[PDB]
Order: sequence, then C-alpha cells, then structure tokens
Amino acid sequence: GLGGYMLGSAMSRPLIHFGSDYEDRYYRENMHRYPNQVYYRPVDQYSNQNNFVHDCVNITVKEHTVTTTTKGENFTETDIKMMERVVEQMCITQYQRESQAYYQ
Repeated sequence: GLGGYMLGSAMSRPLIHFGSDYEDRYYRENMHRYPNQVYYRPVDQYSNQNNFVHDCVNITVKEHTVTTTTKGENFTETDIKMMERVVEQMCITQYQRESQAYYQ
C-alpha cells in the first residue's frame, strides 16, 4: 500500500551547484538515473517544513536506492550527497507550492 503516502508528478531537477566542474556533468549527463518524483504526505500530515522533508528524503532515497540497486546500478558516496540535496530541494518545492496556495 506504500504505507499511505502521496507521490508527486515529475519535477524540474534543479542544477544545484557544488564546486567541482566534474559534479556539474556528473549531475547533467546522469539526471535520468536520479529521481524526478519524491514521496511525501500532504501539508496536513507531518505538518513541518524540514521535519517532513527529512522523511521525504529518507523514503525517496531509500525506495529509489533499493529499486535502482535491484536494477544493477551503484551509487558513490557523493551520489548520496548530491541525491539528498536534490531530493530535499524538489520535496521542499512540492510542500511550499501547497502551503503558498493554502495561504495565498
């Protein structure tokens, strides 16, 4: 039943900066192997910003690792650090979209 979560529609993957020009293509040339949809709750439930984001990160990162590892892909430790910020950024965006229309 995937607990009882909400998964969003496909997201714009932000070009988050790092520093090494390597990582900028290690991102771009590789976008498709990192997520574009994160797994969360409506702003109703886990009614925080970053404390919802950490669960969204944890669930998405963990669902995606297992699945993609079970398809014969490996992740480097910087792939973890570059996935986490991308996942947090996109998930933050998906909450903020809702709360900004809740309020308006």
